[PDB]
Amino acid sequence: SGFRKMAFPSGKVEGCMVQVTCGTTTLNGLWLDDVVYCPRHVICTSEDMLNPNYEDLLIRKSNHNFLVQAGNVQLRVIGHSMQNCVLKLKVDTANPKTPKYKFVRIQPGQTFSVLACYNGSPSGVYQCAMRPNFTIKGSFLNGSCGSVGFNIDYDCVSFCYMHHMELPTGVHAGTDLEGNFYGPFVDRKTAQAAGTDTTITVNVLAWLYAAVINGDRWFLNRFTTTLNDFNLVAMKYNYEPLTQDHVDILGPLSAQTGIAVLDMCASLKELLQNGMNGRTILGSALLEDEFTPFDVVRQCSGV
Amino acid sequence: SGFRKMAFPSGKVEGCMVQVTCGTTTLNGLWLDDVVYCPRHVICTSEDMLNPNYEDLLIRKSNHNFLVQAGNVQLRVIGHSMQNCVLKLKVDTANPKTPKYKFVRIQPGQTFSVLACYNGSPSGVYQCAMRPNFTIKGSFLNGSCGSVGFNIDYDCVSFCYMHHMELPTGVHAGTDLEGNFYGPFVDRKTAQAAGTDTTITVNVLAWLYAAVINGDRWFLNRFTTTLNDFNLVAMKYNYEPLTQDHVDILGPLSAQTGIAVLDMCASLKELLQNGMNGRTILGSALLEDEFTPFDVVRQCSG
Ligand SMILES: *[C@](O)(C(=O)NCc1ccccc1)[C@H](C[C@@H]1CCNC1=O)NC(=O)[C@H](CC1CC1)n1cccc(NC(=O)OC(C)(C)C)c1=O
Ligand SMILES: *[C@](O)(C(=O)NCc1ccccc1)[C@H](C[C@@H]1CCNC1=O)NC(=O)[C@H](CC1CC1)n1cccc(NC(=O)OC(C)(C)C)c1=O
Repeated sequence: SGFRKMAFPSGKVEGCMVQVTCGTTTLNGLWLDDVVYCPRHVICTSEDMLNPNYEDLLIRKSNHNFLVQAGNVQLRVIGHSMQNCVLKLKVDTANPKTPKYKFVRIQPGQTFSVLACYNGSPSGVYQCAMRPNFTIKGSFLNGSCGSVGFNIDYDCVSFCYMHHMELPTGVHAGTDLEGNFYGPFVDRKTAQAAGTDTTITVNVLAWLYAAVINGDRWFLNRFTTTLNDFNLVAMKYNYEPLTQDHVDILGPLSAQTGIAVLDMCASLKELLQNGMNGRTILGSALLEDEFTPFDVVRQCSGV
Repeated sequence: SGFRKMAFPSGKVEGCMVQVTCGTTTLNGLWLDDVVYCPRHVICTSEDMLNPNYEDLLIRKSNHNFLVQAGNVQLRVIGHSMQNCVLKLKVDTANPKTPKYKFVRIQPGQTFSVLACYNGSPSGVYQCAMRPNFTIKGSFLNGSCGSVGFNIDYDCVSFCYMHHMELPTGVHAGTDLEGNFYGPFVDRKTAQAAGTDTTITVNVLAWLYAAVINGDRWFLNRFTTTLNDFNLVAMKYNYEPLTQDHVDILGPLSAQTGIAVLDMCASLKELLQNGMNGRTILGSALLEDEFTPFDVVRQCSG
């Protein structure tokens, strides 16, 4: 038993991380087969960053201007191509530890593991939700750019995030592995801000389910609410509306505990309205919204 | 920017995980060079247990009774011994993926990463602290036994924990990799009680420095305290004593923030006496005690 924020084992991704230097700029790339993927802003000086003409900056770069290091081995670059905000560097050597992988775009409210790297060396691993405002609550310093976010399903790595930037309020923005930003963000040194965030109602209910499965159950009550009457209180507190698809997605946790979603909703309404009165749920004194229903099932059934 | 509960990358440990089976029981083993380490209770059934005589039960096992699988390769067991509560199984093959490593016994308040495994297959990585009562707050289901805790120093993996058992209210116990339990626990099927836990004071101060490094400053007051006057208040709220050694260990964070340790103690004293009054620190509504000073410096620096 017990319930913890849990990342995927990162070994399959660690074997792909490399360092990419272009003149003065060093950051991280992802080496899969004979291609290294990284943020295109590797070609910029801070001069270029106010309004960078990436197409014109890239014309002035040769294969030779890209230093790619995997451990203590130099990889020779034999081709460069740009796709949206990502640079693809073709190398002579294919990554022999390339795992089975796909590039996917995660939806808001879904979770992934971040492998934070510096100089192409993994430093740490932690779990993030793609927020409704298309930011993540991460931990990234200078050199973290080109760090990736992923899910593992069996032997297959689904790469969903490459790190690009920090925003006021200490949150982070990046692109999918095709180089499209999540949210309205741009890869240049302009003032940008995240929109107002919302709480991911479906994820809070999943976590309440997690609590109950682990025997932390003091917040359960005999009361029930309609979906409409629940959503009246949710909207006031800046929680996403709960849809019938959310109620259906919570079906496995509801069946496993025997607590109906609309019974659980009466707990959550009381917690929103009256707070926790000095008590904790799974060691937290506030409502956690960064576990998906699938994250709870995976951890409580142990795959 | 941002501050997260962070684990070490697990790759170097993933390549060491194997499945150990003795008839009916399967759990995880750690394969380093030509030795597999696993909990000794892999030799029991329900038949035994409640209070098994492990030395006795191990006599009546043979090398061949240990099925060791590394992915879908069978390892040949050519030797076996018990050391405290772990089995060391000698195998015909050295692990090609053995990282540079040590075995260390960690102290209460120290943190480590857990790679939770099922059938020799890693499932997840998370960060833990050795509580003052020598339990950990883990996430471990049936089959998790033999999962290990570790720190990574540069290239070198320090193994500090092997998972053995669950205790009341969802907490966990295990041994070091020499098979000595952390705490007054035994690998018996019998009821055992943890002992009352306390807050790791040096770790709360470390995390208040993390808060200041990351732009959370509201809880700083303009007071200082003596070590003694601080501990008078700490002990009243179930906090570990803060030693001069803890003050000295908070030095680097002190210098990096220009907030003296005893000034930060005066801020914590006020937080214990008056509460947080519904405000958060680094996204938490209570005081977090599972970041060491080392963890704060590591994450804020590289
Ligand atoms: C990323 O580019 C990176 O790591 N680059 C390599 C490098 C940088 C610095 C020194 C050595 C090597 C960084 C990652 C950032 C830095 C701190 N934590 C992070 O997540 N991203 C940027 O610096 C980014 C580049 C832009 C998108 C193309 N950038 C540029 C300018 C400003 C910001 N943000 C910013 O100033 O935000 C506030 C909160 C205002 C400080 C930015 O992210
Ligand atoms: C460990 O043995 C394991 O994972 N392998 C055994 C196994 C069981 C079922 C199927 C396949 C393999 C487990 C790990 C436990 C299970 C639940 N969570 C864990 O972390 N260890 C034990 O079951 C352990 C063995 C004892 C030390 C030698 N054990 C046995 C009996 C009771 C408990 N604890 C217990 O019941 O705790 C209370 C607080 C009473 C609920 C126990 O840990």
